[PDB]
Amino acid sequence: GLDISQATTLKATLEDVKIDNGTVSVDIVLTNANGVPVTGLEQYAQINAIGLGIAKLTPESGKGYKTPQWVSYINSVKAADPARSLANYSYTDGKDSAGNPITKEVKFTPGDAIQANIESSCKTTCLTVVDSGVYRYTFQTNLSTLPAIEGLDLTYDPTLIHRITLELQTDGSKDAKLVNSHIDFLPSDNFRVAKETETRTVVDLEANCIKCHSTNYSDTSSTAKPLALHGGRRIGIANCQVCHTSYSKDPETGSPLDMGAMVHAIHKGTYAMVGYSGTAYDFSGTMAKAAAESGYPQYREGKDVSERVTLPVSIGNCQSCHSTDDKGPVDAASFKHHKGLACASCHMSGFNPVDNSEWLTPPEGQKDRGFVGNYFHYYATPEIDGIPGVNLVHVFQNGGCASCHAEQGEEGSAKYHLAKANATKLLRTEYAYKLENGTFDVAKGELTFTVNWHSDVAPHQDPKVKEFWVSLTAFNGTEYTMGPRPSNGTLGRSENRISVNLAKVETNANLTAVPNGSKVTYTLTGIKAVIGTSSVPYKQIVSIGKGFMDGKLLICANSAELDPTMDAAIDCSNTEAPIYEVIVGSNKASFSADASNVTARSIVISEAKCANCHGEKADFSASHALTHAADKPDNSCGTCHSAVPNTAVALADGSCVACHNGAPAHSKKPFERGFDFKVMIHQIHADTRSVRRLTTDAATFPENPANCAACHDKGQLSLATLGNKPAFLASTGEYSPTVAACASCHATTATDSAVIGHFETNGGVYNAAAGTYTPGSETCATCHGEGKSFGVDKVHPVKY
Ligand code: HEC
Ligand code: HEC
Ligand code: HEC
Ligand code: HEC
Ligand code: HEC
Ligand code: HEC
Ligand code: HEC
Ligand code: HEC
Ligand code: HEC
Ligand code: HEC
Ligand code: HEC
Ligand SMILES: O=C(O)CN(CC(=O)O)CC(=O)O
Ligand SMILES: O=C(O)CN(CC(=O)O)CC(=O)O
Ligand SMILES: O=C(O)CN(CC(=O)O)CC(=O)O
Ligand SMILES: O=C(O)CN(CC(=O)O)CC(=O)O
Ligand SMILES: [Ca+2]
Ligand SMILES: [Fe+3]
Ligand SMILES: [Fe+3]
Ligand SMILES: [Fe+3]
Ligand SMILES: [Fe+3]
Ligand SMILES: [Mg+2]
Ligand SMILES: [Mg+2]
Ligand SMILES: [O]
Ligand SMILES: [O]
Repeated sequence: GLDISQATTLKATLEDVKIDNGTVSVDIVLTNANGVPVTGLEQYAQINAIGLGIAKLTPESGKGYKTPQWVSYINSVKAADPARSLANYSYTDGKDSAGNPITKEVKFTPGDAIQANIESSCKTTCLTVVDSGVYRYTFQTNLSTLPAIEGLDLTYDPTLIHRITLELQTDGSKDAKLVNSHIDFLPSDNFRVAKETETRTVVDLEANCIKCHSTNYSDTSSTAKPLALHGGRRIGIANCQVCHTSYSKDPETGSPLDMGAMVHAIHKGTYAMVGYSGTAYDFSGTMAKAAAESGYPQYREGKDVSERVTLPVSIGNCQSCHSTDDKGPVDAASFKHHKGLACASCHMSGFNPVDNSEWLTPPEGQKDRGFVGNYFHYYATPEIDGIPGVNLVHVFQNGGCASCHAEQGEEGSAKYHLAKANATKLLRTEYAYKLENGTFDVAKGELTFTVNWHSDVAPHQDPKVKEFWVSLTAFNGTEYTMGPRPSNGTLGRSENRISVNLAKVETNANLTAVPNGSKVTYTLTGIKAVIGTSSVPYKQIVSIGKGFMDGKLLICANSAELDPTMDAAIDCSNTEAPIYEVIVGSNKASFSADASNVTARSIVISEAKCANCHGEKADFSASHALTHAADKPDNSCGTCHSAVPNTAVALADGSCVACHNGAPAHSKKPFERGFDFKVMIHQIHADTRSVRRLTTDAATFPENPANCAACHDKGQLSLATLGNKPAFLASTGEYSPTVAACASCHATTATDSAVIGHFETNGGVYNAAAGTYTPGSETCATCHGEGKSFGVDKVHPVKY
């Protein structure tokens, strides 16, 4: 075999478990990546950790099925550190309806607490070499001799599935010589290995977490952000689960460490605890807020972390983390079954049994169901719930018990949790439509196009259709340009874009609709512009005469319809029922003088990649809430500013770039918060945007932003034609296209004149007077295109 001092990689497998009079040993088969046995561990002077944990999977019971939970045999009661036992605080946030400031309160329950843990300190003392690269670890901890801990049943039970975990790290290695392994087994059947269906998994790193998280553990770059915890040494889910048990808490706050409770609260932006070395980790951002507003001496800028997690899906999007397609963990359906801490971790944010001790007692003549039970059964309200508007007590009283208490194979609360997502899918499928190409008679000012609609009840005849926008945008074959803001026009107030609501034919004097069974042919008139040096409505649509048409249909759905065999679509004017909107996009059709295709804009990012984090078909109307958000997109300022809706759907086909391009109209922003699509999206996700319109909180991007493959596919960054695009004209000056693309991270201001000179040396312009750059001048591609001398794929920590 090979000496560990010379091994560049380690792998480790666990086997041959023995437990005898409470004495636990296990074999660690140590190899290199190539499978060569690695010798010399037991004497190696560069070992950072050898940590071995052991746990049993214990059953739970109550009404319905409850999933089994892990109990570590190794635990201890931690005292709180008094100086780091967090005080309660309050902070201002918004205003009530009368215009007075709302105060919010954050409350903690410091006090001693149990923490599960592993055996860490023994290391090589506990090892005996049994073979080449085979080391027997014999725990120092005896199962017969565990100190009693009040409330915990530590009794050894061979009939229960057990787990042992290993964390092994040498040479300070982030990856190559880091291992997390585990083995699950049934001691009472001769310590055989557990079947997938016998043990507890629930989530799987690959099926459930990597859609957002980097696992590039060896990432050496400055912006590295891999999902490795506790100094870098813990990376495997199975390892977390042995410490992060239902009964473990942080003594300094009272916060739960239970895996589900902690993970739900982190991604909801409510979790706060004090960790190693007394560092406070506040995932809400509110601690720093209160410090700045009121004073909060326990928050120490630069040491404690107080940042609001910005999750790119709703916290209600369970399928982001829990598999429903039977390609995840075999016990993925665990998320359908009630578990106090899990249910509480969203619905009871900020509540605890001290500050809300009333809930410890059920109402006169009701059964006591515990703190969380009583909340769900008795005390919850829409005003106080961790999910505003949710009415659990209404479900308890009116929805029957099976709404939350599920037998195996039933849906429980998933019936409610998945209802809008499921109906949304069905409705998109049922109302799917196609836009055929438009014929634009430009002298006549008239656009004709046919929609292939799902039925012979047309959009304007279907009261379940809220609106049906079709937007057309001029495209000159090179790149979209929004252009100056004109005076208002009948159809819109943009040079390059018109949005028309087809659901309102009868009241629109410019629109006529002619049904032919399921096909509806529309004719839009009044598309006329005097073409001059002046900005006028439809100026580009008229001078270019061709471009693309995109559909955004809004269907009203019934939030009270929970049964997927029923029709979830509902009359938009209905008053009984809470209604939500389902968005249905379309193909991107062309319009042109004869309705022939307009060659597609180049695709330079991947739709499926933005969906990894944002979910499929993410809507960004709410991103348009700052400025003139209530103006409709067929009406003056709303043409560009609307959030009701924003009229774009797809992310990677240029629909956003129709506006977000090199030529923002007016009230322009400077480069460091620029409007142009690549520049805006780079800056948001790299945290180089000087100001975000709708929040003071930087995005918490869960990948490395310098991992270009997070959004770009291999081949999309040749940069071959990029220099032929028009410059981005920001408030102060213009930036050539490759310069804008790169400087959106590398130079959002002229702070390093060397980097700015590099641009200018090689045909680029940076914050130059308008008109300076000539398309074709940038020579960037020759060195920075993928695969070149300094190719973007070579200089950046990419993971294709
Ligand atoms: C066209 C105007 C461009 C633009 C926009 C950029 N380059 Fe280059 N580049 C080259 C070399 C050898 C380096 C140094 C590499 C290293 O030190 O590891 C660079 C550097 C850059 C950067 C990074 C700057 C920073 O420190 O932030 C950026 C953003 C960049 N370049 C952009 C090589 C070349 C060329 C070789 C002939 C060509 C041509 C270009 N670069 C052109 C451009
Ligand atoms: C969600 C809105 C619920 C509804 C509807 C019902 N129950 Fe429930 N119950 C719920 C929670 C979140 C808890 C706490 C579980 C925990 O681990 O703390 C409970 C608790 C109970 C219990 C205790 C036993 C258990 O299964 O944990 C019982 C016996 C119980 N609830 C009964 C019950 C009945 C009879 C219901 C219909 C009348 C009912 N629950 C509805 C959540 C919800
Ligand atoms: C996008 C929808 C995500 C999915 C799916 C998962 N996580 Fe996540 N996580 C996400 C964000 C935006 C953040 C904050 C930014 C960051 O990466 O730090 C997090 C954070 C965490 C953390 C805290 C990391 C740290 O700051 O200490 C943990 C421990 C974590 N996420 C775990 C986790 C697990 C186990 C997931 C699969 C079940 C998972 N995340 C999915 C976004 C997203
Ligand atoms: C026991 C050896 C642990 C294993 C394995 C993992 N975690 Fe852990 N974690 C553990 C404890 C006892 C604590 C609280 C410490 C305290 O001072 O009270 C934590 C804390 C966290 C946190 C909060 C942030 C922090 O303190 O760094 C997170 C986000 C967390 N743990 C995540 C986590 C993950 C995802 C793990 C598997 C890869 C994991 N931990 C393993 C104990 C242990
Ligand atoms: C990633 C950020 C998550 C999203 C979004 C949701 N869940 Fe989750 N959940 C997540 C993890 C990592 C865990 C812990 C797994 C473990 O080892 O303990 C859970 C757990 C739950 C549970 C408990 C399951 C059990 O212990 O058997 C429940 C009941 C649960 N989750 C429900 C749930 C719902 C309904 C969600 C959408 C509204 C949801 N989770 C989102 C990670 C994440
Ligand atoms: C965050 C990850 C959640 C966890 C964990 C649990 N719930 Fe939940 N719940 C969540 C959201 C975002 C919503 C609203 C869903 C919607 O479409 O708007 C809900 C809703 C419910 C409901 C229905 C409430 C109502 O219609 O008024 C119930 C009955 C419910 N949740 C119960 C419940 C149970 C019992 C949980 C543990 C299994 C649980 N939730 C966890 C978010 C999250
Ligand atoms: C996970 C690694 C992501 C990938 C891949 C993509 N996005 Fe993203 N985005 C992510 C986070 C954590 C956030 C912060 C969310 C918040 O609520 O603040 C964002 C934000 C955006 C935004 C801004 C939304 C807003 O400020 O109104 C946009 C427009 C956006 N993301 C778009 C987008 C596109 C087009 C992507 C593929 C090219 C893409 N994102 C990928 C996380 C991640
Ligand atoms: C013109 C009809 C637009 C299209 C199509 C899209 N956006 Fe937009 N966006 C537009 C304007 C006029 C504004 C200014 C602010 C306002 O409230 O009107 C914006 C702004 C954004 C932002 C702001 C981000 C920030 O500055 O930090 C985001 C995140 C955003 N837009 C995203 C976005 C996406 C993802 C689009 C395609 C789905 C999209 N916009 C299209 C005008 C228009
Ligand atoms: C598209 C042709 C536009 C129409 C019509 C109107 N506005 Fe606009 N506005 C537009 C853009 C692209 C931007 C952002 C510029 C950038 O470089 O980021 C704006 C900005 C504003 C602002 C500043 C606040 C902001 O969100 O940046 C205001 C106050 C504003 N716009 C107002 C406004 C009014 C009153 C309009 C009708 C009279 C109007 N806009 C139309 C693009 C377009
Ligand atoms: C998602 C959060 C992204 C990350 C990570 C990176 N880029 Fe990107 N890029 C992103 C968007 C949404 C766009 C505009 C897409 C469109 O349809 O126009 C871009 C564009 C580019 C470009 C211009 C490519 C071209 O038009 O020929 C370049 C040169 C570019 N991006 C470079 C790049 C690099 C080197 C990255 C890793 C360090 C990288 N991007 C990350 C979104 C995202
Ligand atoms: C944010 C999404 C980025 C964009 C877009 C581009 N780059 Fe980048 N780059 C970024 C980071 C965070 C780093 C540091 C990575 C590290 O290893 O620590 C880099 C690095 C470079 C380098 C290496 C030389 C250096 O100056 O560090 C080069 C040569 C480089 N980047 C080039 C470059 C070009 C030409 C871009 C436009 C096509 C570009 N980058 C975009 C982040 C981001
Ligand atoms: O396909 C589904 O059933 C669910 N969708 C929505 C959609 O396709 O409209 C997201 C997804 O596939 O994860
Ligand atoms: O459903 C499809 O056929 C393809 N998808 C993504 C996917 O599910 O992988 C795009 C979408 O549904 O919008
Ligand atoms: O286009 C305009 O309306 C003129 N501008 C440019 C800009 O809005 O950034 C400033 C102005 O109103 O005089
Ligand atoms: O452009 C507008 O319509 C309003 N203005 C000033 C103005 O030019 O009158 C503020 C702004 O654009 O930020
Ligand atoms: Ca602590
Ligand atoms: Fe889908
Ligand atoms: Fe799909
Ligand atoms: Fe102006
Ligand atoms: Fe103005
Ligand atoms: Mg009409
Ligand atoms: Mg707006
Ligand atoms: O899908
Ligand atoms: O403006």
